[PDB]
Amino acid sequence: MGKRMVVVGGVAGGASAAAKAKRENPELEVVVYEKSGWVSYGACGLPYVLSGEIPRLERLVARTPEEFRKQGVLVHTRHEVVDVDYELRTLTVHDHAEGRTFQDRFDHLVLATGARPSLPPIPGTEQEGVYTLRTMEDGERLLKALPQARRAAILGAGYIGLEAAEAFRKRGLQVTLLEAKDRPLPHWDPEVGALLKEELERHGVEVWTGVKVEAFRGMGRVEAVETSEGVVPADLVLLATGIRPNTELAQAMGVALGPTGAIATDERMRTNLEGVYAAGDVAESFHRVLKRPYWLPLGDVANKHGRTAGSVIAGREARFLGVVGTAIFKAFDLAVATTGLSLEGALKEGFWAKKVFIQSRDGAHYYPGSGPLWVELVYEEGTGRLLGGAVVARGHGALRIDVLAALLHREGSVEDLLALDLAYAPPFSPVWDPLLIAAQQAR
Amino acid sequence: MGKRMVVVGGVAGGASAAAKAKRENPELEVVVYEKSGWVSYGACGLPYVLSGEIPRLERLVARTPEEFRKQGVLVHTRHEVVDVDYELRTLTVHDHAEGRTFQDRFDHLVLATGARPSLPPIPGTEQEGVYTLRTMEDGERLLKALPQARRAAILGAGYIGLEAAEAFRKRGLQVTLLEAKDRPLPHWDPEVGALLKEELERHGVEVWTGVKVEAFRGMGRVEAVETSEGVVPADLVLLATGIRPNTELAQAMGVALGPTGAIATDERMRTNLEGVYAAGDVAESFHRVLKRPYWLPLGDVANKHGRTAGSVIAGREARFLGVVGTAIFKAFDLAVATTGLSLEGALKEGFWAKKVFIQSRDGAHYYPGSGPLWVELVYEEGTGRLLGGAVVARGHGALRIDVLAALLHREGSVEDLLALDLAYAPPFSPVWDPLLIAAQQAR
Ligand SMILES: Cc1cc2nc3c(=O)[nH]c(=O)nc-3n(C[C@H](O)[C@H](O)[C@H](O)COP(=O)(O)OP(=O)(O)OC[C@H]3O[C@@H](n4cnc5c(N)ncnc54)[C@H](O)[C@@H]3O)c2cc1C
Ligand SMILES: Cc1cc2nc3c(=O)[nH]c(=O)nc-3n(C[C@H](O)[C@H](O)[C@H](O)COP(=O)(O)OP(=O)(O)OC[C@H]3O[C@@H](n4cnc5c(N)ncnc54)[C@H](O)[C@@H]3O)c2cc1C
Ligand SMILES: *SCCNC(=O)CCNC(=O)[C@H](O)C(C)(C)COP(=O)(O)OP(=O)(O)OC[C@H]1O[C@@H](n2cnc3c(N)ncnc32)[C@H](O)[C@@H]1OP(=O)(O)O
Ligand SMILES: *SCCNC(=O)CCNC(=O)[C@H](O)C(C)(C)COP(=O)(O)OP(=O)(O)OC[C@H]1O[C@@H](n2cnc3c(N)ncnc32)[C@H](O)[C@@H]1OP(=O)(O)O
Ligand SMILES: CC1=CC(=O)c2ccccc2C1=O
Ligand SMILES: CC1=CC(=O)c2ccccc2C1=O
Repeated sequence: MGKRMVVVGGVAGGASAAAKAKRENPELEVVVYEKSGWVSYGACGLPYVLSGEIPRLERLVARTPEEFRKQGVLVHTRHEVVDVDYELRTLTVHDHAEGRTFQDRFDHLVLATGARPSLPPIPGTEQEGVYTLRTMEDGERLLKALPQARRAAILGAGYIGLEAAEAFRKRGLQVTLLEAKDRPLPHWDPEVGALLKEELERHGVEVWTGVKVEAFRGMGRVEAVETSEGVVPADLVLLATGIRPNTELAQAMGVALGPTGAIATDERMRTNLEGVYAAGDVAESFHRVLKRPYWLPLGDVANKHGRTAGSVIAGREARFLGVVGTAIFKAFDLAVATTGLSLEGALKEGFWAKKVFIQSRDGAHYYPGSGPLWVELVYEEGTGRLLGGAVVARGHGALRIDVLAALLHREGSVEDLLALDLAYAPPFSPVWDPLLIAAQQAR
Repeated sequence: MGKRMVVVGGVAGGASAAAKAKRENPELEVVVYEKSGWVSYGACGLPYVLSGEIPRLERLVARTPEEFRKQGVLVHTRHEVVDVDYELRTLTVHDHAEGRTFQDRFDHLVLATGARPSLPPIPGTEQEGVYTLRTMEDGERLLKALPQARRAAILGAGYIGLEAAEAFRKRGLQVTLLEAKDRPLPHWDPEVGALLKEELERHGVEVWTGVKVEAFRGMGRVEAVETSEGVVPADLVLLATGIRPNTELAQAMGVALGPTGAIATDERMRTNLEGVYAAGDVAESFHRVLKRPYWLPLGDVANKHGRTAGSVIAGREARFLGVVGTAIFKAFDLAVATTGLSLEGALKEGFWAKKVFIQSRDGAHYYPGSGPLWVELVYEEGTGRLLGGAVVARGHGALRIDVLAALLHREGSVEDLLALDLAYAPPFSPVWDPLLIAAQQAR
């Protein structure tokens, strides 16, 4: 028809959804209500702004509320949707401006409220040089504190967090990372974690492994971090201890949560309620190797979510077919790419799973400047089915991970990876592509 | 058993076979006869040595006749097998050393004699500044001529040749490329070729298109290149006008040629004669999009051919499943990768084929130093079947082509491409990988 789409949250799933919806069916009244007062910005670039590589923080926005308006889309920042009157039956949508508070109705609802820092229960968190990195505001805050170094503490060695320490080190602070688990990037096989310790340490970052963080010392300021392994002086600390999906609002209106705790969806991004979709980080995506719902709070998947809901509302045929887990991030001079399951995890799932980890180059043995390039392959013993792999490079690609993800997608195997006709030339690959050498091929 | 394997030609198909067979069954008597007096070197790197980027020419050999010996493998360079007494009945092998000339017998024969420059019929080629780039010796020659610039002409705008122009400009000569067809890289869709003219011109290479070269002017030296479009002063000229497989020896012995002119082989690399195999550039490979024999004189495929013959001979189970056409090469600040069919050629084959050519980036809009990145997609109208694609980057990878190859392998479609879970992060890719945007996705 010519109905009214309301998008709650407009960072990435939300923005995505609204832009595509309005493009595909211009007859729709498309409204976005955004709590944070910036909308359509890539958080994924925050470390690069902090580090100073990117001059001003506004350089992260993809579309401004102006451009949106100029394109049929009305966005309202610093608007919080407080209640939804659902089913029940759409009055729905009470929300709060600056000054006021009011009512709206919808015919289509997109929930794209995202996710918020999960905080470990530590005394002192509440204080003053303790920071989080997740929004534009966090950006501003952190960015103010940064000149005037002097010494930083990052709890958690996940992708953000490792990303963080680069940023920090580039700003001159002395940084020290505290992770609770035994390696950096604990969510993945230890080889990789190893490589990253080395590179962290190579660059001046101190890395405490297996640390229980007891509390943050300060009189409302902060200066310490007392830990089981001693006491780290620090005058800024960052919590990079994971996220959790913002589902409070969804549960108000009785939208069903899946096993992971994010909003349960179908291939159309629909929730359990007629006319209500979910998209981005408050959403479950379906994992194709695991063959079940799974949480994958990445930027690319938020965009896919959004675009499918939009498309579907706009009355196009569109379906989101699931994810396989592929991720990549940059810590210093390493580029770390994983996908699927790790061997650790392929085993939790009960496969009879072996891993292989090799180290090759990113160019012919003889070619100037050719780096190192490792690739892992996690596979099912009997069949040979791929289930996971990583590749790490210096390279602004490799990225070669994309192939694995490809093979993962349909249920490919090590035999298949072996058959592939890859690209060879002295600047970019040895004669046998790392992926190929890793295939069966060397133990 | 413990028979005798004779490898004619030991550049890459051959070397690969010898090393693999002797590793896999050390019982074998493995002998490699090689005409050129260098063996196991990478021709692929020659531009890099010509350019000065790589110091000495010997930096390109992968294994020395010494390391081979030390490993059970006896190589004899400067030895040319002049006849084979086959079937007939293996006396077989007459060949020529320094001084002498003798007999040998075989149980296993690998033909890996490769390819030679295909020479166009122009008067004055026979002369003195006219050079070819294929073997190490060509290396040496060219390497000698090169200081003492002054002005070069290259005939042909293929990969080598384009690669050659980079090389020559790097050594300071003024270079001017002559192609007969209308674009550089004429063997692909015109968008790519366009991209390359701009980049070669941007770097001081003059590119003549649609040129008929009439003769090379000189009194045994060379100084000109008379062409339809006028007269190019040149004191070194390079013929980069393609190659043709070295099959003379094989025909002698009554090995069947395929429709391409290369030696016809099966999935085990066996020729039509019992006990005789072929590897590398003298070999047809099976094109999996075209479903027929095809000729793909690349080095990564020679190694595949080589390893397969060797493994089969040594008595392991091995099969060569085919290629899909994947190629990559570097020309200045561009890295150009292709695969499958071009639209031009997908149409020659009679598919109802469309193309799509998009320009994206190699990293988020906002990320420092993010380059451009183009990608094309040649697909069948109905089905959505991928048939070909290209990608061009500055990047040391993207290399992203590897994905299309992957999809090309089983008969993957644009729908499949679209489902793929690719890696995102700001330094390496926009939030939609270029592959994905290109998928259906923008016209
Ligand atoms: C430092 C950092 C680095 C990252 N790097 C990468 C990377 O390299 N690669 C990658 O793929 N991903 C990366 N990500 C992840 C990425 O931020 C997310 O997965 C993505 O932005 C998804 O957005 P979304 O629209 O679901 O919601 P979110 O981005 O979580 O935002 C939703 C917004 O909606 C608002 N909202 C919440 N509740 C309400 C309510 N009740 N009413 C109205 N509005 C509300 C919130 O205030 C919030 O700011 C990174 C993230 C961070 C923080
Ligand atoms: C300048 C240049 C750049 C290149 N760049 C790339 C690239 O970027 N990527 C890529 O994949 N490929 C590239 N290649 C391709 C590559 O060189 C070949 O496809 C590869 O080396 C295959 O070798 P082969 O073993 O089949 O035989 P070849 O390498 O052609 O050599 C066979 C050798 O055996 C000898 N021989 C011939 N006849 C007889 C006989 N009757 N008796 C005894 N011995 C004999 C010959 O003298 C010859 O030197 C490039 C090639 C060149 C020349
Ligand atoms: S145009 C360029 C192509 N032609 C070239 O000349 C380039 C080099 N090619 C050659 O001349 C032949 O490939 C040679 C080197 C003569 C034959 O070499 P091998 O068959 O001996 O190959 P390798 O020794 O390189 O590898 C054989 C085994 O080594 C394993 N392997 C290689 N590299 C690694 C790394 N980085 N990590 C772990 N393992 C590695 C291969 O897996 C292979 O294993 P097998 O299963 O034992 O064959
Ligand atoms: S953590 C980072 C993820 N979140 C971000 O904020 C990153 C940016 N994302 C957004 O906020 C949303 O994606 C926005 C920008 C709000 C929604 O954007 P649109 O949905 O309008 O996206 P685009 O205009 O970028 O693309 C839409 C159509 O444009 C085509 N297209 C994109 N890029 C190219 C290039 N380089 N060449 C040709 N075409 C291109 C897409 O194909 C798309 O096609 P349709 O089929 O028309 O939708
Ligand atoms: C390990 C290794 C072995 C090679 O033979 C080789 C040949 C050509 C390019 C690169 C390589 C390489 O990295
Ligand atoms: C064209 C284009 C559009 C985006 O919305 C975008 C968003 C985040 C990173 C990169 C890009 C990009 O290159």
